[PDB]
Amino acid sequence: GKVINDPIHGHIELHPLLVRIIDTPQFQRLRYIKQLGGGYYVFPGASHNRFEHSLGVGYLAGCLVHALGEKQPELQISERDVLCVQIAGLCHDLGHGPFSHMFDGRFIPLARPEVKWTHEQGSVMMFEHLINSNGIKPVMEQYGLIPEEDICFIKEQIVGPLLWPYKGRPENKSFLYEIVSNNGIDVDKWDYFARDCHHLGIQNNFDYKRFIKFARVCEVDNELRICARDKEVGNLYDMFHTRNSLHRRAYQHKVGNIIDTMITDAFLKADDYIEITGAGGKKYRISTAIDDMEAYTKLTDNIFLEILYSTDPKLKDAREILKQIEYRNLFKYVGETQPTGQIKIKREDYESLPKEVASAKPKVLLDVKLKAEDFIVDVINMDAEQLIRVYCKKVDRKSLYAARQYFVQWCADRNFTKPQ
Amino acid sequence: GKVINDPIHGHIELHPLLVRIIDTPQFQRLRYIKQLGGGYYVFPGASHNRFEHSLGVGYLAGCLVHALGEKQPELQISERDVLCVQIAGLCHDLGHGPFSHMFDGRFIPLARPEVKWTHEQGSVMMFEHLINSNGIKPVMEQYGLIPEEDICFIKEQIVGPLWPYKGRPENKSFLYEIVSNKRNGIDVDKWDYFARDCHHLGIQNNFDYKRFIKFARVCEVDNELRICARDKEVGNLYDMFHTRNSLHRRAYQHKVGNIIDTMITDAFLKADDYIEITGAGGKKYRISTAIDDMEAYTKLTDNIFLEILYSTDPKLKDAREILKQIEYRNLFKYVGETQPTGQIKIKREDYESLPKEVASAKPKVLLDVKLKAEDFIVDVINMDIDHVSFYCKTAPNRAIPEKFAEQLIRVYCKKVDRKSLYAARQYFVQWCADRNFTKPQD
Ligand SMILES: [Zn+2]
Ligand SMILES: [Zn+2]
Repeated sequence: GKVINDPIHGHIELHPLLVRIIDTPQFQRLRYIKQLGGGYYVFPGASHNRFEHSLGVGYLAGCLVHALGEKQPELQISERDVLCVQIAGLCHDLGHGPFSHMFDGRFIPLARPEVKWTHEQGSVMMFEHLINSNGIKPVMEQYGLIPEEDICFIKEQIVGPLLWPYKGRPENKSFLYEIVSNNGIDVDKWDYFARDCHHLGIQNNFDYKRFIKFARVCEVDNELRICARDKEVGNLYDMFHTRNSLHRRAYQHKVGNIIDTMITDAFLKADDYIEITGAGGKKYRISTAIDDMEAYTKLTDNIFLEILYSTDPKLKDAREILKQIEYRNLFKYVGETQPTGQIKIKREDYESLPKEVASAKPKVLLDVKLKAEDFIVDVINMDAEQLIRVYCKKVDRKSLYAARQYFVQWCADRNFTKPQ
Repeated sequence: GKVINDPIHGHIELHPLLVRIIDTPQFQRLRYIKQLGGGYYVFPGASHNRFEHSLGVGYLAGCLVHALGEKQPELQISERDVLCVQIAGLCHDLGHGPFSHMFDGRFIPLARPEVKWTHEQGSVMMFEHLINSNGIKPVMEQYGLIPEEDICFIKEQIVGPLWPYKGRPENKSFLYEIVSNKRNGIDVDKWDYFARDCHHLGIQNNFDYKRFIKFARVCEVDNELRICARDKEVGNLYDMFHTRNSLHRRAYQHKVGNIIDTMITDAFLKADDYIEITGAGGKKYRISTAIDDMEAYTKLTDNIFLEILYSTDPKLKDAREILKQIEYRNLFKYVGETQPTGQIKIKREDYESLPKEVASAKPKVLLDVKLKAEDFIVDVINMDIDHVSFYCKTAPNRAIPEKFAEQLIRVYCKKVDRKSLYAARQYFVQWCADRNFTKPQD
């Protein structure tokens, strides 16, 4: 049993079972993955990592579930349920890789387009690896938990299911599944909204303690849901204003997103040569460490500096891109487009995108002809739901003018909105 | 030109010459050195690094020197002066090593007791290395700086020295109290890290630095021009000293935080024969010798912690297992604290000898368990209105708590079983008596 002091939430009280889960290599790993990935290179206040965010989610999940239980004792929320919701909140982000959403949002689709990987699935596998490598099951049993049922409950809270599709808890407790990851209103967003604003200097006027006070479980369409009070909607709209401010000012920051693609580019040029030893001694690459949780345990933002400090000549190309970040010679912005309709470019097809741009035939024939390797195509998703930006690695005014020509034509070819 | 958004100071406008100093590998290296060292392992909000703090000192040094310049043209503060004071503020911490004060405060004294190293000497050497590796001298001249004098002025502002300085004459005495004031203890460096640390630690800081800068003036105090605060800022100054006191007592001197610093140092010492950092000309350096070559030093950051932790080399297993104790939270055990009240203080050159002294103390009641030097950690904790001069608004040209102990000594034990901890306490009590240090409290 411990208290951890956090600048966002103050004193965070942790049950002994939560402390045993936290003080493992699988959890402490999150200290080395920056929350905003490459955003730190734009926002110096944004040095925070997934670890303290995870503590905050575990704390918030516990407060909300405990407050529901005290106000409504008929829900039959047990102290076993509370701990399991806290574990899910603590562990929901175990699966993130180097630079957070850059890794599963961009790097893995570009290195292995045929593989389906999410950080959430990663959190389930890391959670299983954490449980199994630290003898956590006996400590769960020691504190009232029933491992087989509750471990499944925790995983379903993180990833969802595989008519009532959940096995960890029955349908009369369906509201427990809305706490950690939802409506789009869960305690995970509460923590990172507040924490990101604190680190970015952005005012945040959503008050989570007030939403907890007035949370109750009601029935809607013969289903139990967490609902807020009547006139408490204003606090709600303040949360959505903070969501949009954060998305507009930080998450979609043009230079932030460029730098992430540069880091990804360096990881790709390094993926053949970095070795990470996993289970039994087997060796893995950055792109295959997701296949072995012992190797994944050792895959963090440190990969950036392993490349940057390396001397192997084979890592020269990767190294040179990171060096371009330090000297601030970044890829150059070409323009932005959106797919019309409800069409979404799928992660599977990211790698094909630069080729399509280089295959466009700009009407006027430009002096400079560019190759698919000179183009970056950055697909920015939100949950306008998809934006597409193109950057060019060639800096000369000549290549940049040509790069815009390929980009403009490519949008027409796919009938995307025309660049402005 | 460029602008950087910072949560403490808001928009930080950066002159193009500062931008060119910042966008170098020597400066960006500060992104990989945590401000509080091992404190992050006790305070999850304290993920911040020396990079963002150095931007803030650069910013604050500029605001103060510009404010004095605009309100007191008689001081002849040039736009060249402002830039030099900004550069010094930006570059004053370039010399920190992995985990900041742990590195020069503890690791180098224990690894090379014969060397005299400070991060401030490091900052000068790294600043020089930054200048010459990135062609900064021409960019200086392009903006009106005279490199030979101005580089000297910048270095003296960082490291220190009748008038002993050569970068500026004595009539600009006051420029040397902006970035680093050892005499007074009130500089813009502390203003940033007070505000920044409180922000990441959730400690309220009532010191309002902008208001203090607004009312700062240069006045002659005993034949020297010195920066002075308006007399009505005494309440704001109280708030600064209360913040200083809170930070030292709750954070800088935290018991678990300091134990973790010694564990990391212990791991570096166990790894030091086996890590190699490639310096200039391809020559190989170690964690402890990377200070002798700024090319190797550029690549020595907190990364070394994970290099050790993720290693598979059987030669790094001992170092690696210490770092794993941190992750499992099986830390060294606190034994007690003492102070050398009324005695000569312990010096860096003697840190290495302390564990053998403790283990050699002869507790008069013989005990079962015998402990050796290697089971003991001896952690020496140094802390450093005395000379703060005021002025009144009517005569604007004529000048007008609970002191923390100078040196604290804590002892930790690596044996965790409880008979050994009892024995460690007996050795420690006897050692304090042997050295006429204060008797430890229960
Ligand atoms: Zn999260
Ligand atoms: Zn500093």
